[PDB]
Amino acid sequence: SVFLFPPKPKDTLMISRTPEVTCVVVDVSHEDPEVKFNWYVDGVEVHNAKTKPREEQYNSTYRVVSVLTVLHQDWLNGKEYKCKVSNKALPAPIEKTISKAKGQPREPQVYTLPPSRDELRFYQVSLTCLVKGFYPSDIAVEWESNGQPDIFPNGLNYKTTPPVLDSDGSFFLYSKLTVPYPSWLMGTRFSCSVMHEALHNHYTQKHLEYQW
Amino acid sequence: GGPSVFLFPPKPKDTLMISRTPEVTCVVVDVSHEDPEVKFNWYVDGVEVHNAKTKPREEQYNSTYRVVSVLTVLHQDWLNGKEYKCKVSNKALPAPIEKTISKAKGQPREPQVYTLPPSRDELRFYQVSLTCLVKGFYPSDIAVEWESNGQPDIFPNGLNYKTTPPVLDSDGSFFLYSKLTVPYPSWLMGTRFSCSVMHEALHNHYTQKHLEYQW
Ligand SMILES: *[C@@H]1O[C@H](CO[C@@H]2O[C@@H](C)[C@@H](O)[C@@H](O)[C@@H]2O)[C@@H](O[C@@H]2O[C@H](CO)[C@@H](O[C@@H]3O[C@H](CO[C@H]4O[C@H](CO)[C@@H](O)[C@H](O)[C@@H]4O[C@@H]4O[C@H](CO)[C@@H](O)[C@H](O)[C@H]4NC(C)=O)[C@@H](O)[C@H](O[C@H]4O[C@H](CO)[C@@H](O)[C@H](O)[C@@H]4O)[C@@H]3O)[C@H](O)[C@H]2NC(C)=O)[C@H](O)[C@H]1NC(C)=O
Repeated sequence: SVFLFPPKPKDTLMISRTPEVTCVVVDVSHEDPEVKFNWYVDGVEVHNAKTKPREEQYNSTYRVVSVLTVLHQDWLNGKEYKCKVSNKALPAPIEKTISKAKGQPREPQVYTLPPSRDELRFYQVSLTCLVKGFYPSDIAVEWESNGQPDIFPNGLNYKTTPPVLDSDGSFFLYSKLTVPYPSWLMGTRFSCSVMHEALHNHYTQKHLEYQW
Repeated sequence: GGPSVFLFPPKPKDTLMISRTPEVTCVVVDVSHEDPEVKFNWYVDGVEVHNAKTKPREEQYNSTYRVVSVLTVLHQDWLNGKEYKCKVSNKALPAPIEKTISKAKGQPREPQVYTLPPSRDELRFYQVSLTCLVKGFYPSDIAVEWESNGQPDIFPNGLNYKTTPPVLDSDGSFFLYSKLTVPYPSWLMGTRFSCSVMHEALHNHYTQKHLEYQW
């Protein structure tokens, strides 16, 4: 069986990062550990990929991974990436194809919402980031603060929901940042950072802070 | 070749409302035209039961059948954590397949339900977002709905809302958001919108928080 994976959204949107398609091969036997990979971008073969050391599994199978570095603009422009796997236990090679989702890109709207009055009873309060109206669903969301590091030594404690298909064919998600009520009253500025293909510089940022 | 079994839990709203009929569903896939017969045996805490109902086998677009057996469960039985076991027999299986499902173990935790008005920056648009935060509940089985006192000429097809799936939070509990999209005029109009949350750990398995424009 073959599994072909897309690049990480944040990798395709930042020039400094390295996006890559990942072609995983499973059900590899001990008698047949040979695996060959052929990569094709829009049908044209490319030879920049790199195979990884075969991973022995606890169920007596191997896991063979082949990575291909892609150009950010190639993936965003919708070029197809095809992985071709050859093995003796396979009558013929397996070809999987992956590409970015089709459809006109749509720009996310980012809204920050303070905690409810009813939540201030608790020591931990919830800072909310609403990201709606974007397409495709590939997106990256993070939180930041201008707080000094001992205030958040282990970083910020936030979770983000997966994209949800909205009633108009676009996607939305929420990201929840949990902070102590004192650091909220302290006036610290917290920032929801959203990275998406349709944004200017693939990046936008919305802030949230208390006012005494 | 070989069939595969998948055992699914009841729907959260069905187990939390006494008026509803919750049921465990045992699905069998990759059943071929040859040997389409499938036998089911059900066991609640090991005790065999004969209350199940098999449904007519669905011919699939890949030349396989899909044979479904449903078992009605008692609201109290499921919430108390009884195990439901499905045993599938078919001439294509060297031996039967046994799948077991039950409610998640662990002390149930009560959700906190918070309603959030739209961001000031969203009022540019005719459609605005009313948010319901549901956090700190366990297990993840939950149902969320919205309601309003709005008139039908503004909402002829009902309310337009979507809810995220539960997300595991950093403390082992779950949280989700539910988004209700309404026209900005009906928000300014003073219409009252209500977030309804149904979970085993709530009083009467139900709670409701309101949201309306503040002057
Ligand atoms: C021939 O075609 C069959 C059905 O037709 C296909 O259906 C889908 C899958 C598309 O491919 C269509 O294009 C096509 O027509 C195939 O049957 C499917 O087999 C696969 C396994 O190969 C099953 O995958 C399993 O899916 C579980 C989820 O199942 C729920 O959600 C599905 C949506 O993805 C939905 O289709 C299912 O019907 C089911 O829906 C729930 O039903 C219950 C009761 O009926 C309801 O109470 C719920 O509300 C429903 N919920 C939803 C959301 O609809 C997974 O849970 C399961 O996971 C298991 O394995 C993974 C990894 O292996 C583990 O991570 C995990 O822990 C767990 O162990 C698995 O992914 C799929 O469900 C089957 N579909 C149906 C409809 O039965 C045949 O495989 C195919 N044969 C071939 C190609 O040879």
